[PDB]
Amino acid sequence: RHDREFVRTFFTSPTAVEDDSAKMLRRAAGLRGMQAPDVWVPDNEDATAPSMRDEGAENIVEVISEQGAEFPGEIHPRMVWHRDSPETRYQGFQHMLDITDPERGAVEHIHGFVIPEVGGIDDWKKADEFFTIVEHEHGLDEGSLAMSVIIESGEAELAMGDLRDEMGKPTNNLERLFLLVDGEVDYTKDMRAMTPTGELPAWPELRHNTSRGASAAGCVAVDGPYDDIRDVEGYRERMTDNQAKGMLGIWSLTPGQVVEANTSPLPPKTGSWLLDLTADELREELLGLTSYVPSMDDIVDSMEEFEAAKWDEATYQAAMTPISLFQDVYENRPDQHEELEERYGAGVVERAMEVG
Amino acid sequence: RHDREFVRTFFTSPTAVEDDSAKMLRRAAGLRGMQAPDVWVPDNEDATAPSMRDEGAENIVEVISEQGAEFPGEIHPRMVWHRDSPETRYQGFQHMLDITDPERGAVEHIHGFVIPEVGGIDDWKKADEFFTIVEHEHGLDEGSLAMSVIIESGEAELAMGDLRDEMGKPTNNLERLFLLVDGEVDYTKDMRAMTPTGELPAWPELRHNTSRGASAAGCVAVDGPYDDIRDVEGYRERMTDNQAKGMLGIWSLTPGQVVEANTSPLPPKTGSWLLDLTADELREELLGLTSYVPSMDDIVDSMEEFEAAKWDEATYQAAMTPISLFQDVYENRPDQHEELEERYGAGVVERAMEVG
Amino acid sequence: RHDREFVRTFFTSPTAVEDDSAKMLRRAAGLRGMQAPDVWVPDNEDATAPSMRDEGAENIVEVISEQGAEFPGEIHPRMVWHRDSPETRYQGFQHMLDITDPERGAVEHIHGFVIPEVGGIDDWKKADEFFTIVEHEHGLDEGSLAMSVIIESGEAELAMGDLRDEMGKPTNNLERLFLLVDGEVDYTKDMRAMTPTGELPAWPELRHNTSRGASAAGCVAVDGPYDDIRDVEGYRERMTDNQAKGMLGIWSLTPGQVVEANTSPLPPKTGSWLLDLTADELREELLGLTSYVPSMDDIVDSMEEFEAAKWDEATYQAAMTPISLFQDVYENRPDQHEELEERYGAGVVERAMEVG
Amino acid sequence: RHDREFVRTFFTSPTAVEDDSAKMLRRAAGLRGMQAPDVWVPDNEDATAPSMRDEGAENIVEVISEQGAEFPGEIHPRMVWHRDSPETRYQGFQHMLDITDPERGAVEHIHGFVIPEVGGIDDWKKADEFFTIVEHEHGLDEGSLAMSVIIESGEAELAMGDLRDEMGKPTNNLERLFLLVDGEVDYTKDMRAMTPTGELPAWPELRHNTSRGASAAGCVAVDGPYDDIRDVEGYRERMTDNQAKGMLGIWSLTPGQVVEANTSPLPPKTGSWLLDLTADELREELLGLTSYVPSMDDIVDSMEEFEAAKWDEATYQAAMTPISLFQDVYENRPDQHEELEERYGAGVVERAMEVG
Amino acid sequence: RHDREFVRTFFTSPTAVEDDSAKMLRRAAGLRGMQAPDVWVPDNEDATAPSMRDEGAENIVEVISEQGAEFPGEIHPRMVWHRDSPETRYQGFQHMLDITDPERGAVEHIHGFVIPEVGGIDDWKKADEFFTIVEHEHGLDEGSLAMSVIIESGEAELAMGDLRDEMGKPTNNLERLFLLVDGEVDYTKDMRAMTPTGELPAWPELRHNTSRGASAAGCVAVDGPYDDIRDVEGYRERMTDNQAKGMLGIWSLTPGQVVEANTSPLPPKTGSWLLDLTADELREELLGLTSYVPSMDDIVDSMEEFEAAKWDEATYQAAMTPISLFQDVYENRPDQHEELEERYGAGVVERAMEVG
Ligand SMILES: [Cl-]
Ligand SMILES: [Cl-]
Ligand SMILES: [Cl-]
Ligand SMILES: [Cl-]
Ligand SMILES: [Cl-]
Ligand SMILES: [Cl-]
Ligand SMILES: [Cl-]
Ligand SMILES: [Cl-]
Ligand SMILES: [Cl-]
Ligand SMILES: [Cl-]
Ligand SMILES: [Cl-]
Ligand SMILES: [Cl-]
Ligand SMILES: [Cl-]
Ligand SMILES: [Cl-]
Ligand SMILES: [Cl-]
Ligand SMILES: [Cl-]
Ligand SMILES: [K+]
Ligand SMILES: [K+]
Ligand SMILES: [K+]
Ligand SMILES: [K+]
Ligand SMILES: [K+]
Ligand SMILES: [K+]
Ligand SMILES: [K+]
Ligand SMILES: [K+]
Ligand SMILES: [K+]
Ligand SMILES: [K+]
Ligand SMILES: [K+]
Ligand SMILES: [K+]
Ligand SMILES: [K+]
Ligand SMILES: [K+]
Ligand SMILES: [K+]
Ligand code: NA
Ligand code: NA
Ligand code: NA
Ligand code: NA
Ligand code: NA
Ligand SMILES: [Pb+2]
Ligand SMILES: [Pb+2]
Ligand SMILES: [Pb+2]
Ligand SMILES: [Pb+2]
Ligand SMILES: [Pb+2]
Ligand SMILES: [Pb+2]
Ligand SMILES: [Pb+2]
Ligand SMILES: [Pb+2]
Ligand SMILES: [Pb+2]
Ligand SMILES: [Pb+2]
Ligand SMILES: [Pb+2]
Ligand SMILES: [Pb+2]
Ligand SMILES: [Pb+2]
Ligand SMILES: [Pb+2]
Ligand SMILES: [Pb+2]
Ligand SMILES: [Pb+2]
Ligand SMILES: [Pb+2]
Ligand SMILES: [Pb+2]
Ligand SMILES: [Pb+2]
Ligand SMILES: [Pb+2]
Repeated sequence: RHDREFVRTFFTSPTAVEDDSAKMLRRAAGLRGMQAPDVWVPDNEDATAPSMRDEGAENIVEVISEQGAEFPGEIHPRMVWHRDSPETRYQGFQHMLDITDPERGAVEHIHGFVIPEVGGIDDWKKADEFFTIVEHEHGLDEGSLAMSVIIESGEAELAMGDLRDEMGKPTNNLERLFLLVDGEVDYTKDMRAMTPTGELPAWPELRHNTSRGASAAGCVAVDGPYDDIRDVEGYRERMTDNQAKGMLGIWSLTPGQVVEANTSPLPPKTGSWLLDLTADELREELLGLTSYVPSMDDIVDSMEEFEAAKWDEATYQAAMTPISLFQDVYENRPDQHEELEERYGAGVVERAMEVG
Repeated sequence: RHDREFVRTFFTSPTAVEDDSAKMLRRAAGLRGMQAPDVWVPDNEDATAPSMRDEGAENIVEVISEQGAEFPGEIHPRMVWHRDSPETRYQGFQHMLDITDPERGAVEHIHGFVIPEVGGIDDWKKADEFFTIVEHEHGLDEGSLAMSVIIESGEAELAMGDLRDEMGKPTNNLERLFLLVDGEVDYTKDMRAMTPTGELPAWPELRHNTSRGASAAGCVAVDGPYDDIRDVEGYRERMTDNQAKGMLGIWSLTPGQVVEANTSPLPPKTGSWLLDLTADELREELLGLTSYVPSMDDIVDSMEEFEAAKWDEATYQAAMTPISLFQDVYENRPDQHEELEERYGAGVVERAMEVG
Repeated sequence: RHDREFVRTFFTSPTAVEDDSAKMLRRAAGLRGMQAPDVWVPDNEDATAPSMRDEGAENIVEVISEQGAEFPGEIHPRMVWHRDSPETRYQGFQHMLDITDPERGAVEHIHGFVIPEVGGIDDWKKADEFFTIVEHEHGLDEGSLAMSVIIESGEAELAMGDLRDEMGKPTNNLERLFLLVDGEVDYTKDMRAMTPTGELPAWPELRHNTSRGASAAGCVAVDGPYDDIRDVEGYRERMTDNQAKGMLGIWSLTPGQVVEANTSPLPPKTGSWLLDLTADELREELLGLTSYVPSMDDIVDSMEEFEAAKWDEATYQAAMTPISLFQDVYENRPDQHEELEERYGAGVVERAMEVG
Repeated sequence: RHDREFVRTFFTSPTAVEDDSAKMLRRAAGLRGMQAPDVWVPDNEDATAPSMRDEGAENIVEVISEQGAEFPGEIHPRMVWHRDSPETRYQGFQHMLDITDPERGAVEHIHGFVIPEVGGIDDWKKADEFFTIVEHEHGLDEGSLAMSVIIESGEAELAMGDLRDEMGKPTNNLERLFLLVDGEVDYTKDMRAMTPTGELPAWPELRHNTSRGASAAGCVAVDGPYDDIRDVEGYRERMTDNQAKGMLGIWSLTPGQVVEANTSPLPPKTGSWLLDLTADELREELLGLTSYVPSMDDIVDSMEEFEAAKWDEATYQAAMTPISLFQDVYENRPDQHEELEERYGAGVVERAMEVG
Repeated sequence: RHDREFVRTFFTSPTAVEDDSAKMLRRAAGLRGMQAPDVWVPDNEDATAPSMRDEGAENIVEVISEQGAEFPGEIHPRMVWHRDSPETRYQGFQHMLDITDPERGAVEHIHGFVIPEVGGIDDWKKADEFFTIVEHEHGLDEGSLAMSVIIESGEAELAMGDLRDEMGKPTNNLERLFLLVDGEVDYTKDMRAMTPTGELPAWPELRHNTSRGASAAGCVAVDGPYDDIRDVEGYRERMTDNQAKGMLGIWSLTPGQVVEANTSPLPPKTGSWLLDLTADELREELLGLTSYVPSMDDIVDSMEEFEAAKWDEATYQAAMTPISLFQDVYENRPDQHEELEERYGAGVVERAMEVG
């Protein structure tokens, strides 16, 4: 259905940083060769602060208009969307309409849009309908804008199961679907999962399911952000694990990740047989080798700080899980207040209840 | 939809032990603090012998009437049910009707009921309809009794996929759904699985799927019984694995498990950094460290014993898998009788065929 | 629904080898005891060269007519089929019709047929309808031919979810379904997966899902080919892993595998407790212990060879994945041609583009 | 699926009249020959006053036990049921359970039960489940009690469309379905229809749809009560119209209707060619020829009377339609009170508002 | 989807009359102008005796090869098919395959095929799959053969409701659907309807429903055979009634009907205002004005005759309805044998029971 049968790299850039707010886009747009992504995603949702998103959409039109023709990969900006926020949906749609105004010269270099936070199949149809309306409002060919989604809810994971048959209904244009991209960060929160370090679970079933959804429906599966940018070995191992599920693309957050991800699924240059101090302040190998499990006090410290500063929003949300749980317990189990105060001291308890 | 946004512990108690048959309930009802469950489940199904289940339902009304007001958690007794037994369904429904007679004073302290052995979504609706009828027979608010299910069949696992949309149909009241609880013990038998030791498979996909079903439908996911009560470390590791799937509650079988499970998902009191004889008859550390793989002779010994005594019923059923398989082979492969007798000796063979 | 409640072994034989083309069948038909499969599958699809498949179907009728009565297991030949090839479907159906001509004496010893490469549930119905027509064309009892399928697509994996309810519709006879068999080889290609060595991924979710589909629908789950015939230990470990998912049967490719698979799910003869040079050119233990990761040059060498000879077809297809990917990249990323030539040298590049 | 391929007559009898309350049943049970129905329906729902329905169910067991063996047609008593009343459902189920106690000797002469007021297909399943439970509670063969439904809601009319496929699901026993019977009286009220005289609309589409539902699903279609017992010509014309839709059975309310309905679909005794005072107080031919359109005053008179006496309940409900409408208008259109009082006088208005 | 946006006339011809069996086809093929149909249907099903249908399919290839190029309308032969006969389905498919052999020169003048007696939507898919296989077996363009169906069952009428969404599924090619044609003759029997004269009911709902199905799915609605060929006025009135439902085409059985039907939906040549012996043996105006209602004796006479001669088969089937009903009554109501013998005399009764 789409020109790229495989996509190796899916690279996001912030659209407006709060200087030239568009600086990140103009540089990403100059990337070439192995450093340039099969798919580049100017990112008007999680990569860009919310107060900056209207300037972000302006910057997307400015840059793609100016540099879009020369970009060697395909361009699919990510808009705002949420299955549970009609205001967010309408926002994304308004931005899409602006960005594709043919008089501004960007649309002709835009292959499609990425829609995050989608829900059940009826939510996907609402995004599709916006695509169709944008196309008709600006005289584009029907179906010419590809839609890609980020799978970051239980709901969306289940929705991939019924796609082949829903896609063929005549009341939608969902043949425009292109990529199915996992969003482990938000999926973790939607699932209310938690780990001692805050590292993301690996969610091998999700990735299996997205790979399968993609092959059943004629889409392309892509894995989510691997945000420990220094862990080049870990990134490679994830990509290899993914390739064994038939998920041959991955999200990249830097141009070095892009190079690594562009190279990983290609056959090696030479064969190999497998069988059954030292520097100085380069002992930051130990930062690589360590991880920290925070206490209640730490998490509450951190949150209090982040709330006053209002750790990015996703870190804050991840912490909110165990804290929301602590607070549900405290509200509903008066019989446990004594063991809890004794467990954490009352300083912390009452502070944990103020957080959120 | 329900008051408890999180549930950490789901603790079952037998309802009639064959002295005061209700003794286990009266003590469980006195538990407080960290030893008391978020959800307490007086258990009229697998925890209670079948000849005792009618006295069990009487005991549930006596105890909850007498001690129910003071119980710090929520009370959700488990009734009998089976997707393939209309008599069992009707039994559970009769017990539910008795237990909730408002003149007996228990119902006002009962938040809902737990229904085991459910099947496809149409079986869930049959349980729901019984709830609705009980509510109307006794003037309770419609939807005031929460329903929780145990997922212990392939059928039920698949049914979670279609819940969001089935729940909204006007011919049911399935918005009453609260917990989705895995039942690994019976699920193992429904799946006809088997292990060399008889240890339960870990069934990570089931737990993933139940976690996902819960987040898609507004329910709460809970894992099943960890019956090796001495293996406190194993219990903790399972809980941690679960938390990484977004399954933050677990079944508890003793008040010590309850303490462990009540504490596990709470943040630690202090931080930690991670990196890449001796006693005497306390060498029962070796019982902890060992496991035994039985032979055909052992299993048939055991079964013959258990059948004469008629190892609990679930152990017997687990054994029945390889034995049923041995017997299917023997009935259908006369060409294999010689290698089989030679394999086990004829003593055993003919005994294996009498078992069942 | 079917006579065999359990099936341990599913053993395929080529139907026409290009001497007596039927030689493999006549020998397989003589197997007895532990060396003989619960289910024997004369294989007219992947085990038999395509130019030989019409003689294959003749050989199936000759041998089963001659030796079929004495065969101790059940006989279910595999026909050609493909969800995306109407010509292949019609071929399989024509062969089935010939094979079951009651005047040729084979049908009375044939329990059913195996259908590979099935897709969504509507494709399964197309196979079912062919069964029904064959039955009526030859006066067989309706439903007397069992249908077994090979699950080797994402589509088919998803289709198992809706089977219980689709099976009961009156417009089909899908109660004839017997085995659900995983086909990891082709499933790997349908999923576009790849591994460094070319070893098959383990696909634990697929096997979980097929086991679950089987228990939900009254079918029997069977795992796919373990083609490293020398790795007897690996075969045993896979069977044990499978048994823990409730997949108690497995495909066997030699009579020794048949013995191993016939023995594996039976209880051991004696108990066991578990706890927490040397020869000469027998150093082929090292062939067992090694594996090779090929380079681009190797893969392209190999393919060029195989294409000229036109490594079996499935190996060729597995290689086609990374090469198809390399070629999609080359066609769409002119900006990457320099780093690619430098990576592999231009000899290889232009050769990689000729392959396919 | 059922013994009677055609059913001509469906004759209801009250079960307890408030003397021998069972008198009507004992006589109906003696009917023979053309005066006896293909299907006799001891009627514990609309034919029997609600305060009498528990004695009604007792009378059904007494009479059928005593006279049931000799009855020449099939016996299918009608139980209470309502799609919107869980208490009514449970009542019907309790009565069914009592009536079929095999120790009372009625069940062996009962072919099935008639369930009125059914809704969407999920409500039909709730009735089916009660049947299945009754069968298992009393050791009857599964599926031996036929279920017949009365179609008297929009919901039920739509439900016939999806029956063939819902009937085959393994979670129900709806193959027990036998008759689909129109209930024009209640259907009229469910549809909120009204006529100037109070005569029932003819509802030709309903009858078409029920006929079609019956042929699509292997059931038998039957039309509803023709309560103008003296209008023998009208009854014949309705039966002829019905026969032209493939609805070959009809409800009968007297033994004379039974004779007429038993005779109508049989071929005439001789052929016929078609082409393009007088007595005295026998001028009650004029009662036959007239009908009366009541005024608001009449209807309110009547209702006030009926409410004080608390015209049967169905007449009262039919009147409630225009009156409910008048009252919705009065509550919501204060701007219309003057034209309304002038239209009816205020005597009536304020009385019309007290009615209901 | 298809070239003809409207179809006025759908004219059937027998394919082999038992002289030149193909005589009827060769003449129909010469029709031109107003006497020639928009759609001509060489009819290998009900118009042709069953013993003649294999020569019929040969004749279709001979004539269309010889005269097909010059035919001014579109050619869509009707094949045999039945929802409940796998042998009939396979027959139709075999004939379709022969007829479209491109080496015989007919296919290039064949626009599609007409499939009668279709059932639920899954039966329509079975016909579609045969089309797809025929296309691929002979190198035709996929979808180039239009499929038209005859709606002559309750099942098929209900199936039109779900067509838009089923048509878009990727496992079928049902976008090939062209005409939806009512078959009142067989639909009458499927519905088990009956009239005093044997005239067909008008079935206005069916026609409404088929018209609606056609507009919902992008198909064209056509009414069924009006077999009283002399009643030119009646034919016109039916066509006008149809046009008011949006069913603008009708079946034609003679070239005069073709002229009438070709002219009816065209605007009149001049305007008109509407407002609120005589010959000799031309008194066959009375045959036009009369109709005969047969007795039991007549019908049984007739059937006995027709059975010995074995009134066409459809007349015989129509009679079978009341007779099947009489026989169900006689088998099940021994209490009615006396009134029945008295009603018809025993001569007739026992004869009525031998018929069938
Ligand atoms: Cl919303
Ligand atoms: Cl959603
Ligand atoms: Cl993919
Ligand atoms: Cl059941
Ligand atoms: Cl079930
Ligand atoms: Cl949860
Ligand atoms: Cl295809
Ligand atoms: Cl498919
Ligand atoms: Cl899944
Ligand atoms: Cl299985
Ligand atoms: Cl209700
Ligand atoms: Cl309803
Ligand atoms: Cl009928
Ligand atoms: Cl059939
Ligand atoms: Cl059908
Ligand atoms: Cl039309
Ligand atoms: K579409
Ligand atoms: K569309
Ligand atoms: K994939
Ligand atoms: K609901
Ligand atoms: K409800
Ligand atoms: K969860
Ligand atoms: K079926
Ligand atoms: K069938
Ligand atoms: K299984
Ligand atoms: K059923
Ligand atoms: K059933
Ligand atoms: K209405
Ligand atoms: K009918
Ligand atoms: K299609
Ligand atoms: K298609
Ligand atoms: Na490019
Ligand atoms: Na509490
Ligand atoms: Na055997
Ligand atoms: Na009888
Ligand atoms: Na033409
Ligand atoms: Pb939501
Ligand atoms: Pb997001
Ligand atoms: Pb695929
Ligand atoms: Pb602090
Ligand atoms: Pb079951
Ligand atoms: Pb259980
Ligand atoms: Pb969610
Ligand atoms: Pb022993
Ligand atoms: Pb496909
Ligand atoms: Pb294959
Ligand atoms: Pb099961
Ligand atoms: Pb080379
Ligand atoms: Pb309602
Ligand atoms: Pb009613
Ligand atoms: Pb039918
Ligand atoms: Pb008055
Ligand atoms: Pb049928
Ligand atoms: Pb026909
Ligand atoms: Pb339309
Ligand atoms: Pb005669």
